[PDB]
Amino acid sequence: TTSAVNIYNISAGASVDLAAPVTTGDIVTFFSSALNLSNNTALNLLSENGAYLLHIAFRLQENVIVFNSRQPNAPWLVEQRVSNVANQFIGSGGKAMVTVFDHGDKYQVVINEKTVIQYTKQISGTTSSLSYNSTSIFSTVVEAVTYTGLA
Amino acid sequence: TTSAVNIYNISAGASVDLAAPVTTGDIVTFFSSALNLSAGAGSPNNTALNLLSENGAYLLHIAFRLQENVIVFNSRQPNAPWLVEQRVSNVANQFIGSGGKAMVTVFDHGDKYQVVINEKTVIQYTKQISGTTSSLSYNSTEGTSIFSTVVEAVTYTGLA
Ligand SMILES: CC(=O)N[C@@H]1[C@@H](O)[C@H](O[C@@H]2O[C@H](CO)[C@H](O)[C@H](O[C@H]3O[C@H](CO)[C@H](O)[C@H](O)[C@H]3NC(C)=O)[C@H]2O[C@@H]2O[C@@H](C)[C@@H](O)[C@@H](O)[C@@H]2O)[C@@H](CO)O[C@@H]1O
Ligand SMILES: CC(=O)N[C@@H]1[C@@H](O)[C@H](O[C@@H]2O[C@H](CO)[C@H](O)[C@H](O[C@H]3O[C@H](CO)[C@H](O)[C@H](O)[C@H]3NC(C)=O)[C@H]2O[C@@H]2O[C@@H](C)[C@@H](O)[C@@H](O)[C@@H]2O)[C@@H](CO)O[C@@H]1O
Repeated sequence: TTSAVNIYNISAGASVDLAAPVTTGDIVTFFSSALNLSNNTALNLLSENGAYLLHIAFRLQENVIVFNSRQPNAPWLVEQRVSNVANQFIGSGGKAMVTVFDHGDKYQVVINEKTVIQYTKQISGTTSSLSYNSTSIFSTVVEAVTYTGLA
Repeated sequence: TTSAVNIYNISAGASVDLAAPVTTGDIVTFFSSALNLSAGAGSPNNTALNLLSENGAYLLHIAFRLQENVIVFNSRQPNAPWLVEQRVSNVANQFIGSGGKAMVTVFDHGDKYQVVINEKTVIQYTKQISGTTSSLSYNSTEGTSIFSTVVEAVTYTGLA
């Protein structure tokens, strides 16, 4: 078994195409060197045809994290919400880590050490690009590390 | 499937006991916020990162030796001789692109440990001792380290 590590720098308002796609069994971690909780910010996993397989939106004024999916050029699907943004980052200390495990029929999302949701997929497929949309809750550049070739 | 993420801060000359053990299919990554490749006075001493079993066996010992200009990979049972070394020459070449920081990732593939420095696979190490990793340690020979004085370790477990 030969696995791979790839590292990407993603600016706010930018996208990257992955050198190795993320599929069942694989992991993506996003690292932020800041945490500004004092504004809506999103991290996205996208398929090769531009579907949003997983959209994670942090909304500080509404005080929720929204999880959703959508096909390209079509309406958003059914939202899942987790309340109280700040309580999901307890113990952070000015930095943060967001990890997504692809478990096949679900995505597991972990903020630092805490599992926040087991999201049942509304669209299936392989992740081939990542994007970061925002004055952000995270640093202007976030680093993404993928671990692929695991299964 | 419920996987887990755990984060540890390891000072030079210290060790941690893991809350979730690392076994086949799992990952450990070490992060350093410095990389000291200097040659003269202030050059680093030999520095190692270790994966240990519950009885203190060294399942994987990774020794960075700047003056000898090798990375040594080995194992050993508690209080016994070291087993057969595997060596990779030219330390600085394994960190090209780093820019003052470094990531070291170990995948446990069951029969082998795969070791990756940043994005580059440096060895597929055939295990000489098998078992579960239950603690990590960081040794700089009580002197100057090649890495930052605190190294962060992240484990990903419950994968398979
Ligand atoms: C209670 C309820 O059902 N509210 C619904 C809103 O939550 C919903 O808002 C949209 O939600 C999407 C996830 O389900 C997604 O977060 C939308 O924003 C993203 O996508 C936009 C394109 O559609 C655009 O690219 C945004 O920039 C991006 N957001 C980020 C942070 O990347 C979100 O729609 C946006 O935000 C809301 C808050 C509102 O201002 C919209 O005008 C804006 O487009 C809407 C569905 O549109 O339905 C319910 O109201
Ligand atoms: C060419 C050849 O075969 N050289 C061999 C040396 O490489 C070997 O040195 C030991 O190698 C070990 C891995 O195979 C390991 O790195 C030893 O150092 C670690 O373990 C020590 C206890 O045995 C002690 O705890 C050290 O602090 C620790 N080092 C680190 C950085 O964690 C290493 O032995 C040490 O270093 C060598 C270079 C020498 O000074 C030894 O006196 C010293 O203990 C030796 C012994 O197996 O055999 C060949 O010479």
